[PDB]
Amino acid sequence: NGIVPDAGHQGPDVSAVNGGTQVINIVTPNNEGISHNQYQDFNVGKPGAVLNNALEAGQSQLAGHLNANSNLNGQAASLILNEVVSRNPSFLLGQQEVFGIAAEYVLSNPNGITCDGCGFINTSRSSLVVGNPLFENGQLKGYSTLNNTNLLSLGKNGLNTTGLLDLIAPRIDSRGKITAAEISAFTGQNTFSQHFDILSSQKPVSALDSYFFGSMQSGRIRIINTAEGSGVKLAGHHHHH
Amino acid sequence: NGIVPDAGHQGPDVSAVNGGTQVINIVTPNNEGISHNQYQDFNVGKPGAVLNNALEAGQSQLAGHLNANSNLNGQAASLILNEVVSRNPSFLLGQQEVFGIAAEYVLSNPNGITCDGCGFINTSRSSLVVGNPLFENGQLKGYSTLNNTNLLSLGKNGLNTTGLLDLIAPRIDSRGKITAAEISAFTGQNTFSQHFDILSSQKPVSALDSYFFGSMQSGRIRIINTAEGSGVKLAGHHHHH
Repeated sequence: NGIVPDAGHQGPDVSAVNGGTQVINIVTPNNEGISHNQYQDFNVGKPGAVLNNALEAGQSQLAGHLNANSNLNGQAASLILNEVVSRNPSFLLGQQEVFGIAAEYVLSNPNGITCDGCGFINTSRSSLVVGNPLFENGQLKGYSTLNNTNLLSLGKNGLNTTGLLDLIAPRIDSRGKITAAEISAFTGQNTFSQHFDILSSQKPVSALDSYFFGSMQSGRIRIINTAEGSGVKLAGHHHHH
Repeated sequence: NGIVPDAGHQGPDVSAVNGGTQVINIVTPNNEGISHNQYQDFNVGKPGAVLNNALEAGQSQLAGHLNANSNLNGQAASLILNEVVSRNPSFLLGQQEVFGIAAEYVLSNPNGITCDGCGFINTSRSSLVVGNPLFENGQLKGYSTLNNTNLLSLGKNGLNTTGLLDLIAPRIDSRGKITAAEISAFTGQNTFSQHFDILSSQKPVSALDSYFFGSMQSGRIRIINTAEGSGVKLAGHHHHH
């Protein structure tokens, strides 16, 4: 049970199929088109996980044949926002697939996210946010990495997608191959709009250097570290003191 | 004599001061505001080099007190374009300073450029182009890295500027600290506008991977490798076969 939904009204239904692949019947999208799913734990194992955004039965790459998601009510999600609300970090050790209608994907976990052999299938854009979503008056206003020093770690088995990729965290430590249509890595302690415009930045109490080793295969790479006194280190497979 | 001007009408006057610092009295700017300087050799040693864009005498950081550049005729250059027209590559082992009116700076050398401890003082933007400028009807139309596999190398002593920085080459191999207001690295075999818009791209005969080791300290980093079958490698201090 790597994925454990919150017991409240934004907790989706989660089950597993043979091999261990988890299937998430995401919650009904709201008027903004956002399926806002809340979790006590969000972790993906080697067998992967499927987010069911399908209006009709069909074939999932990771799970096989699947039924439509009856939570949808005729309208698929535009954005699938997965928010870890507890203090548990997330480990993504396999692929995640949006089954059905392609959508944007966000995973927010201010406690940390580790990817190692992860990836995103049938997503137009996938964003990993070591931070929290910001809501005001019931609407998604953006995201915050303020007052946070936790890591977005990417391990030696890398991260693959053919959609856009955002890596949003106080700091990043990447050691593998990242493939995406475009890679945007925005680091430091920031507030963001829902589009990942940087709206404000804090000076951190201590340095927030990000480290990249491995490779990047993409059409465009953009890296912005807003933290004063910090930078982007391109090191080898180890970074010793 | 690291810097040797072309004998023709776009060859500037070059001399040296005590310590070996070279001083270039750049050619009169044309109607586009471009001082287009052509060289048989362009190399900067540890003592550095000064591009004289001054309308009045004053104090250069690298060379001391200097006279105004009498080639200017009351109008300073907006862009100082330094074009190596021979087959000799360029080695930049010290700082380059635009003395006088701040300007944009370009060095084009399709044979290769190596920076090691180089930097750019009093430049709003500095661009290192392992390629050629393109002229049509007497005007600067842009730049080309087509049909070229030469390197832009940045050594362990790095490259520093407080202005914008463009690194434009078939491939880049960087091993030091790059500091700039923004870093834009556009690699592959491309044509560019005068603003470094990518206008076209070729598929190279063989892979053109770029390698970065060291660090980047900047407000924004953008990397675009247009070469199919190639990528951006973040390796350690060596990249062994």
